[PDB]
Amino acid sequence: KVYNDGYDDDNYDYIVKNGEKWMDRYEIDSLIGKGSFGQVVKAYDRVEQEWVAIKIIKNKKAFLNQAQIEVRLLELMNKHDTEMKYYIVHLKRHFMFRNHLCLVFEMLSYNLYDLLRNTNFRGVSLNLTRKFAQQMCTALLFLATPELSIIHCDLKPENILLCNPKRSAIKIVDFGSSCQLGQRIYQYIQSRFYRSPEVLLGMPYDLAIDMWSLGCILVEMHTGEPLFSGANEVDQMNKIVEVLGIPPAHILDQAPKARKFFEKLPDGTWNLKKTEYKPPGTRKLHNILGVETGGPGGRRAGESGHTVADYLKFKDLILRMLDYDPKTRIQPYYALQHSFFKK
Ligand SMILES: C#Cc1cc(/C=C2\SC(=S)NC2=O)ccc1OC
Repeated sequence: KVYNDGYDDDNYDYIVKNGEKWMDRYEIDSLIGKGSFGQVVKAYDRVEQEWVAIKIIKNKKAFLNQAQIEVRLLELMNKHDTEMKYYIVHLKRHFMFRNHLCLVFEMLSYNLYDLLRNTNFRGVSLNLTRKFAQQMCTALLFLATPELSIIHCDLKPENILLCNPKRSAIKIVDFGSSCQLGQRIYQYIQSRFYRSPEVLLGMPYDLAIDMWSLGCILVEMHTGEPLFSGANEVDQMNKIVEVLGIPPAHILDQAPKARKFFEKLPDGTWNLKKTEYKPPGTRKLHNILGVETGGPGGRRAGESGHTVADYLKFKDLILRMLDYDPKTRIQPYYALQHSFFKK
């Protein structure tokens, strides 16, 4: 059995060969990414005389249609004049090659997960996470443009990449799972660790879910570990409840999946269901961040920009991004006016 005249494997993925030359232009070096969508290769563009990342979408109608949505979103974002658009991965061009849709992006550096791994999961300076926080807040403000109204829908350290390994400039990549504001067509969305309470409770979701994701990411970038590392959605909700407490009754009364996690007592109030965790809201973020104990594991004791005053500004902003209420959860514009960013 051969697939696509021997160009494709059995999983519809194009068989990447180091040194192969496409259309007398792109020279493939190596595979730099993989997923259900297909693969990503480092290639040299002979025309522009620069390195590019080519996202080879696997030869399947389902995966091609998903990529077409991604291309439309990227091209729509590219059209906007604002210089906030330079916090989003730039799609240079897209073409069909041997029955594969190929998205040519600008070549970037390491993602923030590789960064966390370089630290052995002890996290980066509060000064660096502030630089990341402000760029991310600007990127989410850009996606918040009414004409775009884009929900990234899969924000995580892996999907945030450095432009340059010796600069702190970041770009959000992978809009392959993205939607624009609209009917709640999907419900199992976002990576588990960065999944908003809305999605967990199966309630309608807006652009605020990306802000929840950001809150979870920035704490992780400082401490080194995911704030909420759930083995399942029930474990996920319980780990959120440990830090933030029981979500307000007004939210859970409207929540279709409320009773997956909580039981409604005869007095109208909500408790957890038992099956292991701290009492609700007793794993204070004050302690996780180490506000008064020299930061995470006391590893930032005596470091410049790691004062109690600096940590309190950070904690205030993170608690505003992790507001259970998506309608009062802090929006990108207001997050950018926060004292955490005031020099
Ligand atoms: C490694 C890498 C890598 C990935 C991208 C972009 C992607 S990957 C994806 S899936 N969706 C995108 O938009 C862009 C540049 C890169 O070079 C480090």
